[PDB]
Amino acid sequence: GPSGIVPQLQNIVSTVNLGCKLDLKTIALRARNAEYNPKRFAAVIMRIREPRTTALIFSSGKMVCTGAKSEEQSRLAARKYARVVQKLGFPAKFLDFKIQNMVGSCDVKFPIRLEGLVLTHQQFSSYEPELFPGLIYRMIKPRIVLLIFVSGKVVLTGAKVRAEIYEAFENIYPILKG
DNA sequence: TATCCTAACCAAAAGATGATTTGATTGAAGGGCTTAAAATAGGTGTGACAGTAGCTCGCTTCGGCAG
Repeated sequence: GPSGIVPQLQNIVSTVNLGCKLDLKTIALRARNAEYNPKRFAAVIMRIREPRTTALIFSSGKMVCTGAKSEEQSRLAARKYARVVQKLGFPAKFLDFKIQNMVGSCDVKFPIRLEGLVLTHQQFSSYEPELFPGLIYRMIKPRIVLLIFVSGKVVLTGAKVRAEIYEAFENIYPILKG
């Protein structure tokens, strides 16, 4: 069962369609937090402090946001960006919001011998300290990928909802323990 | 005496014992990646694709007579 350590999400990724054509130069010109360098890439970057997120605009009518601590918070950040775009004069809308990715991390408070983890589970766990100290572990139920380290801390990524990260942690905990 | 030994000591060669200064090492931080995923958005170059690029028979010529 659980050890009292609940995995905590550190990032969310989400996108939404603005539903209208936009001009990147106009956004960069009229907005304070907007960043635009067409010589490098054809998109505008947006930053706000509450939520603590980073997002982008594209002329084809697309918006992406990331950096939030929860999917509801990511939606709030996206809607704030949509409001900013609307008040800048574009006829934007908040259409087809989708959560794309969310990351989590946890710990077990005991060492994990990665040698044992690889030599019992070589079929889906890949271990290669030289380029990456941690052990890389992919899984099917749910479609998640993990990073397991010597200290016992684990990073979880690829989920759409916190339930997936929780159940992934519960699935791996008996493997981590023994 | 004129000098040498070497108790005790001055001057110096050298031999040693410790205190201070400076060359060398490294502790931690400036820093700056990392694979794992997930995503929208994009620009074009270029590199494959293809194409062309030791012995025994047969055959020929130009005179030397024929007609």
